[PDB]
Amino acid sequence: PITGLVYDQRMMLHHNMWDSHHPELPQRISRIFSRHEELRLLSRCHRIPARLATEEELALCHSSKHISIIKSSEHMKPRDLNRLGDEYNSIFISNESYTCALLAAGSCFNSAQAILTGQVRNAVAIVRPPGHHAEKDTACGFCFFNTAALTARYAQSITRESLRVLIVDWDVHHGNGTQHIFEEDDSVLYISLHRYEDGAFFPNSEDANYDKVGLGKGRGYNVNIPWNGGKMGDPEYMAAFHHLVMPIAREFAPELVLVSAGFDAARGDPLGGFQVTPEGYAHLTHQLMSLAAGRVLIILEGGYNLTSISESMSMCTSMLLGDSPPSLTPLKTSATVSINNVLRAHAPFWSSL
Ligand SMILES: O=C(NO)c1ccc(Cn2ccc3ccc(C(=O)NO)cc32)cc1
Ligand SMILES: [K+]
Ligand SMILES: [K+]
Ligand SMILES: [Zn+2]
Repeated sequence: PITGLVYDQRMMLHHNMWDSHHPELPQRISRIFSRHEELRLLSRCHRIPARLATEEELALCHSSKHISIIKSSEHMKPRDLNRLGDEYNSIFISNESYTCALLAAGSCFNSAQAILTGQVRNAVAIVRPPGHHAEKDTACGFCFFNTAALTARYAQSITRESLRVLIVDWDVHHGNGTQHIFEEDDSVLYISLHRYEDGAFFPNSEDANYDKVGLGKGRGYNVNIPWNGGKMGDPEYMAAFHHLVMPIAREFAPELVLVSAGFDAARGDPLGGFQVTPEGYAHLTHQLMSLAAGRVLIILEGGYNLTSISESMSMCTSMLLGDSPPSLTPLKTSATVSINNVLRAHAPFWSSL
């Protein structure tokens, strides 16, 4: 029962040349890593080396044109970096962004390999920039390549094509890119919880609604749990896991679990407006560990309150390491509406609901 950890300070180099206080801060990963050290979690883990993803690996999910353009930013002048970033929705680019994105994805590849070859049982990836908004052909929402999506396809490439991967995305935002890459796929189950507000919360698309259940062979294998009209917290996320995430996950029977673990639904995050506690995140993690013979990889996505993300992700690693889940209640009626809309939408596909 070994827990793996990947972290590389070089991922700090990606930065916003025109706003040094932009919330997607280099110090997000350094503060998380320092907290793991202070709580003596880092020393209990097997340290997994970071590496660069290759261009061929990026092609598992991304087009050659998208790869080529982000790769070209390594040599761009500031004016061109500013212009290129402005072509995307909510993106800033520095000369180091491309290599930092490659390191984020390659770090998760080595961790997935460590889990699947049996070097470790589960692992945590402290990485940036994030991934789950990136699409096959575009960058978006602070994301250049879809790290989680690439890790599922990489895991299949070193095992078998039909390896069953569950991606649970508990970042407060919908992972539009992850949904789209796998929308027609029945080997990768995508389950996202996210603030939605009738499509008015970023990324501002009705793609995130409960009635997007997948396409073709992928019908049933895309589960959107959208939140409306309420500051949601531990009881809503616990209830969503009880009624939706875990029954569906168990019937899918994943062989590997990836968590797109944004912590911008955490109490104290200005971008999320929610109040999931560190104890709540620990309970979510502990529930996922009952799947896939414990093969769970926790991947940092969003999360912008430096203290909140450090405490929340540390609680997740503590659960992975086997520590007892900490001690933690009527739901907002809006959350009941949301959960029951997902249940009605997915009853045709999941007999255990
Ligand atoms: O993925 C993320 N975090 O993990 C993420 C990605 C992109 C953005 C874009 N963005 C940046 C400032 C800002 C303000 C308001 C809205 C808004 O309200 N739109 O409706 C959006 C905004 C935010 C968060
Ligand atoms: K999400
Ligand atoms: K899918
Ligand atoms: Zn987010």
